[PDB]
Amino acid sequence: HDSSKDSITVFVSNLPYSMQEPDTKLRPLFEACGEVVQIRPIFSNRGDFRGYCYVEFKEEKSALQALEMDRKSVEGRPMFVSPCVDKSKN
Repeated sequence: HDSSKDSITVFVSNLPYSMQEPDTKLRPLFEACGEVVQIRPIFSNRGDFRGYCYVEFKEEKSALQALEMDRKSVEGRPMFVSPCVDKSKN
C-alpha cells in the first residue's frame, strides 16, 4: 500500500449510474473543495458500472475539507465519502 497516497485519497460510493463520466461530474464538487491530480474511474466492469471511483488530491488539506462533503445531498441522493486512513486520535 502507498502511504503517500493514503493522506491524499478518498474513496466515494453510493453514486448514481446515470452519470456517463464520473471524472467530470464529480470534478465541480471535489475541485470546488480542493485540487484534484486525477480520477481513476472503474472500467474493468464486464457488465454494468460499479458506481464507485477514487479521487487523489495534490495537497492533504484538500482531503480535510473533503470530509465535510460527506453525506451531502446530490441529485436528491446522499453521497458517501470516507477517508483512506482512519483517525484513531482526534
